Amino acid sequence: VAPVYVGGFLARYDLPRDVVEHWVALPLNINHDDTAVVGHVAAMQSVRDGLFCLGCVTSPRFLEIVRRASEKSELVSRGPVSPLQPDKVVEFLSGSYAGLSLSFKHVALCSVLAVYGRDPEWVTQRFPDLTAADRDGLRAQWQRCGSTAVDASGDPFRSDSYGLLGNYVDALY
Amino acid sequence: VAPVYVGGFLARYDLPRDVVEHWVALPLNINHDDTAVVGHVAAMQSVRDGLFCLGCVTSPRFLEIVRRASEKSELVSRGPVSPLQPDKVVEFLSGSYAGLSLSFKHVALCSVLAVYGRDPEWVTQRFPDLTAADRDGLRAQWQRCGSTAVDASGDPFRSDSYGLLGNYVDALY
Repeated sequence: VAPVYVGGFLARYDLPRDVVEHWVALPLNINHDDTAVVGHVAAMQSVRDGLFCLGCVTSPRFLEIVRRASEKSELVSRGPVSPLQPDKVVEFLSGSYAGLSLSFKHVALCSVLAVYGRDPEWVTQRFPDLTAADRDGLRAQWQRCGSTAVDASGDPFRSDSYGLLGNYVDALY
Repeated sequence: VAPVYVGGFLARYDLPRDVVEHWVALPLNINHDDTAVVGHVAAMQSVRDGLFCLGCVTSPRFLEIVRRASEKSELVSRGPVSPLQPDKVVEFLSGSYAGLSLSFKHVALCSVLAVYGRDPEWVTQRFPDLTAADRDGLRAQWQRCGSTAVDASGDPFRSDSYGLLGNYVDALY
């Protein structure tokens, strides 16, 4: 299935730049729920405004659940969508998990900042601050994924629609 | 299936007592979502502290979805539960839809006050204010449900696990 990319800062500097260090892939899960692994971190770049992260949501099971929940919400602009507008799944994710939360152990899409898209370039271009050199640092990293073994043992997602509901309620609670 | 009862104030007086009036059944839905009708209002009593409502969640489909989402959350005290403790479904509902919201058109279990139980008496006894006369006023009303036709045309719920997730995200959004 086609992945969804996500980007955003895991921390602004205004963790210290030197600490985060100014210059193996962490999995991506839902609200720090290990049973809800949906992808992996593709890149991390320390920039002027902070620590920027970019990940890939690859789980076919998680993505299918999102697609179905999206077809049933007022968060998505219904009616056919034109090729010039972000798709339904992208828009729903932007509404359900608007943030990124670091633990590095892993990164969690947080439901309670994060930009979602079908292309890392487009995603990165959604953040004005990031300079070409920044984008280039991010690109060199995620381009490695094309010849990196991920999801080889299969879909990393170990939950279902029922679990995501519980997970959502738990986080909000 | 065994119903779950819910009670709580729809408004405190400290809507005016005279307005609400100091002295056909409204359906119960999730976050004002007509596709998420899960039961009906069984009674409404104007009391000292305000307008108190008591409803019944009867939908077998909604209840089954809740049961499954409950078996997967940190909101529920896992391990076998003893007969002296509120069951898993009751505890999950108390966490996911902690409030009641009036529209009378209908009442919505709101996710973002409401006490859930398997017995209206127990539920009502969870509110100190309510006096015996109050409880008696509430009882005379819900006792009519035993010979009132409800869910006759079937389960009133028109959604699924995917829809509840959308509904939850929508409300929180």
